[PDB]
Amino acid sequence: KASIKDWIVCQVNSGKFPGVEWEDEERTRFRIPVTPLADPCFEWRRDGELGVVYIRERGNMPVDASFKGTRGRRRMLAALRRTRGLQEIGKGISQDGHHFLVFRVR
Amino acid sequence: KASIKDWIVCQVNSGKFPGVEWEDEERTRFRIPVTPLADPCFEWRRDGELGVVYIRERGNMPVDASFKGTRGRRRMLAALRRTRGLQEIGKGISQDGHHFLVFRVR
DNA sequence: GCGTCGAGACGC
DNA sequence: GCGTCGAGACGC
DNA sequence: GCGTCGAGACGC
DNA sequence: GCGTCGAGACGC
Repeated sequence: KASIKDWIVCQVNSGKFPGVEWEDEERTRFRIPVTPLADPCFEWRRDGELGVVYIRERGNMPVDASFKGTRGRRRMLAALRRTRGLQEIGKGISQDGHHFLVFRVR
Repeated sequence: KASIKDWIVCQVNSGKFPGVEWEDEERTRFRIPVTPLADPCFEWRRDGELGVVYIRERGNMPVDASFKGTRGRRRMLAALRRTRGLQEIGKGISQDGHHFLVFRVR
């Protein structure tokens, strides 16, 4: 049971999820893709998978079909925001069309 | 009920509670007294009352004798740390001996 | 609300 | 001296 | 009127 | 700390 801060830092470091990435060499700012499910540029591995990994690794309930979209992602974002090691600092749209949130590691 | 950010800002503004005060004229940083109950400098009106006001005004559970110490303050501080409009940024001690936490209004 | 740490009163 | 057990503050 | 997001009170 | 469930605003 690692801290949320350490958990997310390892996920970003891993490079396992496209768009879940550092902005800087100093690794103080990271992006979390948040493209709506209804958007034509939603991509599962980018916008959906991390949320599922959060709920499988941290959640305390069975991971059923209701998590095939963004349910786990919503839960994960709430976890990141309420962590004192992190702080949402902005958001944007990439030139490839996808939506992201920006967090800073304190 | 007001948002928790609006709730605490109003409490600080009000000057009801000694030590529950702004650090700056710009009202971006406030202090919450957190002197421990068994510390020789503990003063109810400063270190205890606000926490009980939190429980009375925000909670739904009976306000019994269990809140005659720092239980309410504890629940309040947790709520303050978790709210997205606020960030705990420090801690201090004053010349009268009391301890405080510092929050920034974002 | 529990887990870790460990006050200080106690036994020898 | 140095063991016992485990206050009340605080991290989780 | 429902779906997504996610307030903040709660348990431990 | 960090899970639970799910306010009321808003997109659909």
